[PDB]
Amino acid sequence: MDAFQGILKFFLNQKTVIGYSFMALLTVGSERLFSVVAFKCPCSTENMTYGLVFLFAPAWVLLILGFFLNNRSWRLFTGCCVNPRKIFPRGHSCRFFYVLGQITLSSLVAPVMWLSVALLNGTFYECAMSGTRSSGLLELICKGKPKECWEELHKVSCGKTSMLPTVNEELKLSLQAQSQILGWCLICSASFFSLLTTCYARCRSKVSYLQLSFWKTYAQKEKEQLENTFLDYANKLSERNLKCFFENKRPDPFPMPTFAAWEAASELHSFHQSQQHYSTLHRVVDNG
Amino acid sequence: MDAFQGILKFFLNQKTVIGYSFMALLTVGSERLFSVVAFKCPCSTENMTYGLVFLFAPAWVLLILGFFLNNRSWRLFTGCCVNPRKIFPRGHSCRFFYVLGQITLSSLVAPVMWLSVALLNGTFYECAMSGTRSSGLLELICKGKPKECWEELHKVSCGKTSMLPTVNEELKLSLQAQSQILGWCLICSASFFSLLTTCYARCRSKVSYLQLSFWKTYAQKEKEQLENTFLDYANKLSERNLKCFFENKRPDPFPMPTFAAWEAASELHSFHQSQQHYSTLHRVVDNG
Amino acid sequence: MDAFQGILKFFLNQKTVIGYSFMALLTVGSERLFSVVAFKCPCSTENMTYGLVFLFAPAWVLLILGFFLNNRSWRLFTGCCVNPRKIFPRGHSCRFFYVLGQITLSSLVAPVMWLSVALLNGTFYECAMSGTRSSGLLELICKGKPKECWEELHKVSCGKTSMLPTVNEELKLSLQAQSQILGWCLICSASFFSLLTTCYARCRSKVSYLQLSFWKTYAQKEKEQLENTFLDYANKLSERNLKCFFENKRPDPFPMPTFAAWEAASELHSFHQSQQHYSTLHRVVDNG
Amino acid sequence: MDAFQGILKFFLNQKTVIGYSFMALLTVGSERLFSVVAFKCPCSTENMTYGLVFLFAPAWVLLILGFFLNNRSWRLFTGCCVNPRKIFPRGHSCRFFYVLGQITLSSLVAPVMWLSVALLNGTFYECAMSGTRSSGLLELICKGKPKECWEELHKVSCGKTSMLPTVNEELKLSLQAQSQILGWCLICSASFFSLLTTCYARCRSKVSYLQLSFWKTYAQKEKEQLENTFLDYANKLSERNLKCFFENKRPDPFPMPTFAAWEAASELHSFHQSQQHYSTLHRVVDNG
Repeated sequence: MDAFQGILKFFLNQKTVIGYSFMALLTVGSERLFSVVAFKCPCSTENMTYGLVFLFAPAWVLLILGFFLNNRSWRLFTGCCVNPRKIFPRGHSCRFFYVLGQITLSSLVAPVMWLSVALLNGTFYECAMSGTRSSGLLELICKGKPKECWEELHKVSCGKTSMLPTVNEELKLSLQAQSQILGWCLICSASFFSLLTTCYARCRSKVSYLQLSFWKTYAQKEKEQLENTFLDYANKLSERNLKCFFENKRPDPFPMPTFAAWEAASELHSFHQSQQHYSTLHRVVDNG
Repeated sequence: MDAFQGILKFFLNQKTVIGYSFMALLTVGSERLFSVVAFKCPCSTENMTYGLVFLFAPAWVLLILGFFLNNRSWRLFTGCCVNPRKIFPRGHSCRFFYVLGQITLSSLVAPVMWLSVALLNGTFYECAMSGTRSSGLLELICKGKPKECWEELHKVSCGKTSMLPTVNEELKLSLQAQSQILGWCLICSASFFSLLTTCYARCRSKVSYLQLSFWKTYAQKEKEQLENTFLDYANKLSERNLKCFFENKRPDPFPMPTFAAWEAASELHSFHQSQQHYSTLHRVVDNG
Repeated sequence: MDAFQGILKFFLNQKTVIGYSFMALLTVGSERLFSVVAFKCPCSTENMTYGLVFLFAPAWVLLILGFFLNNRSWRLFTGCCVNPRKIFPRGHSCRFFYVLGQITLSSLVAPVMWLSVALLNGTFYECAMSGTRSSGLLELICKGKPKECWEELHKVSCGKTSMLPTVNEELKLSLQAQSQILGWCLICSASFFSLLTTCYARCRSKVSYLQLSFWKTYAQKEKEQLENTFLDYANKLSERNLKCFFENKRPDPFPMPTFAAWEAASELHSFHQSQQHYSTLHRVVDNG
Repeated sequence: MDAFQGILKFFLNQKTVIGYSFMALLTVGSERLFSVVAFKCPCSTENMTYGLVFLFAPAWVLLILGFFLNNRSWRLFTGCCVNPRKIFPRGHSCRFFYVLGQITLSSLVAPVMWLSVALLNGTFYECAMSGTRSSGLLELICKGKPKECWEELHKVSCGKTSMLPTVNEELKLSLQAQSQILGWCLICSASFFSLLTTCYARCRSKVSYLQLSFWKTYAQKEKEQLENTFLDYANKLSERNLKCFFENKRPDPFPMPTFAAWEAASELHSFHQSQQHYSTLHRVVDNG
């Protein structure tokens, strides 16, 4: 009765680590569906373009999908060209780049998680590195191999190469291991950069830990109370407009906030410790 | 009791991304039914027409089906020839093309999702590119092949070609990889164009984010309250007409809105920030 | 309790697209039962008649079945020869052809859906095109074939033809692909004609979108209220007639509408915007 | 609770098309039991009689079974020889043939549905057409066959014929396809005749669509109210007769309708628009 409610406190408080763990399980299961069912490397001069598109084109699609599902990217830009100075204010002219950096860094998580699982399953790199045709990086792969390594390297994936197939089986192990080292150098350097920018944003905060915990509680249910006020004032307005249409009556006046009050409550909020307001709707009510 | 109600808030708020994800799962499962069960490429001079019809004719059918299921295409055109100046108003003469651009762009989503899954499963392009018979684009496919590649290329799908079947197996890999590169160039450029026009429509909006959130709440249940008023005034009218038919009585008068009020409430709505009305039914009640 | 009621709103509002999707699933499953279990092509001079009857005779039966199940075809014709001028009125003498065009076009949907699934499964066309015996259209099928293609083409379905069975297997692929191109040319041109006549009927309507939505709500439950009035006046009439038969009594009079009022309420309804009546029963009550 | 009641309206309104679809499913499943388990063609001079009895004798039995289960054939004939002029009235002397045509045409549906499924499964026609022994119709089957087709055709079903069994396998395909063409010519011409006589009976009706819908509602529950009056007056009569037998009492009189009133209420009903009566029991109560 209340024991199951006691463990739903544990699955709602740690909700930012279940969401990032369900994103990793979807990225792993989607890469194994592309490499098994759809990917089959040719053995042509189009090896470089074919393997480098299966690596970077699903990363470009996941980046654009992060801009659609980000709710604070639409709060920033909706109605921008009416007056752009409400997004570029006079006191804090560089807060627009701080907010825009947060949308960009938050939507760069699922692209990086794609590039790491695709490099730890080294089939896309093996196809792309075969057709390299470069002066450097070709002596490193073919070091103690016969002389037909510099011409027929791009056929090592499909088989069907006349250079003694115990040599072909160890050229597919030297390329499958170069990709898995790059897959760990990307996980290790993106985890360190992610902690270094989160720790810098908290160390440079204007409030301490206890006031920031109240600020997050207020902003969470200013959103819930705003959905119930919109849903209450729109039932009273639609009931008024329908009775005066069918009965041909003149309506009683309906008081709504003006246009200057709607646009002032939609600005960008920056904290000031002299007068502590926790939203921009809190600020226009207290100041008038 | 209320825990399952708490997660139906999560499956009703994100309803525009479950609908677009269920459309992609139906398009993938329908392309695998056509390519496995029905598609079998001939090896004739009709290769070009056969493969290019299985690509573009299910895209033409899905485009017409998007015009039928679009509710705002019927609100725009019903009763057009009575007076066309209610669709071409005097102040905003170019809003008719802005609305018509929204029906066209919204119904172009399922055609593009068909053309991408059909190109990532490269059977329709392999049949169509075989019978090309062009001066260009035929030297690119047959580069280091024997001289019977320029005459018997259209038989490479069915087998039964006398050009050493290790050469036929790598002409089917060079065409199956050219189609999968075009399948990713279409997903990447349609995702970028879809974000560029949505961001331009929000940046050029007349209202800010908070007033647009109230406008969407009002328009959603002006539709629910209109279905309950129509259902209430049609029960009272059918009860009146049936008692005066069987009993041979003369009826009491039933007040309804006139024809000039029905047609004025069906016009096209454009926001004005001087007098803020949230529908065209709100405007004819307040103005008279 | 009310959550399942909330999704039955979604399965009752979109009821005209579940009915047309269940008709397509029955037509596909019925064509696979005829082509697998019953159809087996002979190899005689009766190839043309045998395959062209399995194509067009189930389309003729589905057209006649659409006239039986159309409720508005019986409302138009019942009691026609009593006075034909109630179906050919004086003001609108061409509305009879507009209504008769709607019964004909609505019952032509299941014949066209039969002819498309039968042509996309190319067994009926392969049997019928084999026995063509025409000067044209026989050189197009036999282009680079031996000279026994002009005489023994009608045996290519059954096998047992002495023209090198790798040639017989590619004459069955050139005919199975000509039928699937015609199956897509019929789906594409019937979808475009279906949208062009629906859009012309809405653009030429006498009322706008909002008045047409009330008109459909009234006509739906004038039918429900008429079934409850007939069921109420027939219980009171059968109770009266049975008590005066067994007890040998004389009955009290039972007031019913006259014959001139029954026939005037059964005419064909055309909207007029000067006096807006939503049925022909609404018109004879208000006018007398 | 009421949702399942809402769909039983759909399975009771369309009750005349579920009954005709369950008759077709029983006729198909009964023909496959006769042709698989019981039918085995001899190869004698009795081929013509054996196959033509399995075709027409189950059609004769299904026709007689339609006269037993027709309730309006017993209402017409019961008590005929008491006075035949109540079935041959003076004003409408040709209504007796119109009613008798309705019993005959309604009971001719299951015979025609037997003859069509038996001809679409061409085993009964193949046995019967083999032993034809006619001057015509024997040159059409044996056109380009050896000379032992005119003498040993009746053995082609059982096998065991010395005319090169690739010729016997294509004489069994030319007869199995002649029967399936006749099976579609019977379905197509009986569907067209069934619509042509129903449309002529409705176009020549005395009442319009709305008065005919009330007439069908009254006749349906004059039958239900008559079963409850018979069941109520027979409980009161059997209680009276049993108390006066065991107690040796004299009974109180029980008023019943006379013999002239029982026979007048059992006549044949024809509508008159001058005095509109909806049954013959309605007419003898109002007229006396």
